[PDB]
Amino acid sequence: APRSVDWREKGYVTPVKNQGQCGSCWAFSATGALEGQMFRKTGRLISLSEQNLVDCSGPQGNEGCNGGLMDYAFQYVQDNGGLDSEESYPYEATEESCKYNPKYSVANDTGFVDIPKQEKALMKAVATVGPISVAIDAGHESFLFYKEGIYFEPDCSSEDMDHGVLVVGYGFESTESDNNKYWLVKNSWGEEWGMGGYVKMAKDRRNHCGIASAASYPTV
Amino acid sequence: APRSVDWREKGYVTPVKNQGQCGSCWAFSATGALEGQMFRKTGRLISLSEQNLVDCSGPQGNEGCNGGLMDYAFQYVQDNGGLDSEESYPYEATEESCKYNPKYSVANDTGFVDIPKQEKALMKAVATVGPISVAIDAGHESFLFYKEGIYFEPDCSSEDMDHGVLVVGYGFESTESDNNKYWLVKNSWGEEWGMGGYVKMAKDRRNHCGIASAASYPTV
Ligand SMILES: [Zn+2]
Ligand SMILES: [Zn+2]
Repeated sequence: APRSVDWREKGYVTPVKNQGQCGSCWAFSATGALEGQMFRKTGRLISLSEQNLVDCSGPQGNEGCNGGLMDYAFQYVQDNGGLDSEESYPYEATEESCKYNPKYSVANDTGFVDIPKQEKALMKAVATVGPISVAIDAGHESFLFYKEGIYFEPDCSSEDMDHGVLVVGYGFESTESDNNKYWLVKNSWGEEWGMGGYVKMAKDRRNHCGIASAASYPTV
Repeated sequence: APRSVDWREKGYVTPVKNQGQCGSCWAFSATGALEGQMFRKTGRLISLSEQNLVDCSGPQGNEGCNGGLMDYAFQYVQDNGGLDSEESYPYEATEESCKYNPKYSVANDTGFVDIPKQEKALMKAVATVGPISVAIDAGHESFLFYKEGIYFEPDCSSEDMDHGVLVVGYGFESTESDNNKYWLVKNSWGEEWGMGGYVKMAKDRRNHCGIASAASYPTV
């Protein structure tokens, strides 16, 4: 793969969103990956509905504001024959009755691919596919108050990662000699969190925060 | 006990602080309780050093930015014969070598009292003692993005509560007919979090978030 990738430069990535008081990060992660693949397919960047996922993907295994998996959301889009735009089906940060309307569907997928649990494999996927849905351990104040630089947390778990996010690239920091590699990660905690809503996560440091352990992307 | 208590009105409580990128909430919880008891004793409200706790209370069982217990901090203050002011020993949000200086000690304790694991018992303690150190489950985005009203999270755990905070009172909301009781809780996530750095937590709803399960106060 190349030494540094950033899909935001290529137009694959919508501005940062905010999940608010709802455990819906899986939905934001899934729409981010699907936004990337739809852009690759059509050349149109269109913001997708997390609320559509929160409301409607119960049958595939998701639980609205009480958690879910990106794969289950990709499975729902396949089963459902579509997904509504953010504009047509806006974000409410609470689970409600399904209101999917096929007239406003702007996205499709035919399934998903799970990536092998290795940072080498994640890197090849990020390089060649686009933004990748991943789950991380986000449960430390070091992450809550992250501002800049490469995030490294010596208590980070690589098991049962709670928080769905989006890898949009990777790179390295020139000015630091050791441990200088990072994943470029889009969060769903608003623009005011972290670096404009982004975090540089430690890369190739024993799968820090479990970042490569639950990585996947939708097929469109 | 009375129907509503708020120790902030009585002068027991310093302004809200920010723990930053460090798992030191136990230290903020402990200084808050000790600030309350010292004020009761002397009539002087003095901000106490969390950094002093982070740096120096290893021998009593604490682990700096990787966690700790309020009881271990109360034990350290007893063993150490004092605790420095915030001003003399400022907050750095990282563990460093102990720099305690007895010339700047402004607080003392002779131990601590653990409260029985019941909200009835917590209420009697808050009513008659002052601000009470407690641990809660803070590990949901519903808490991260809490803004106002009574916080209630149907997935909240009452086991292994991670996050040390300070109960400064309790009350009830008039305009709501059911589930209207709350604990008034000081956090250490800055003034910009929650309601000026405070949260109203559901009270008498089956020990929501484990709030009564690890409650204590220092004896001064
Ligand atoms: Zn999350
Ligand atoms: Zn905490």
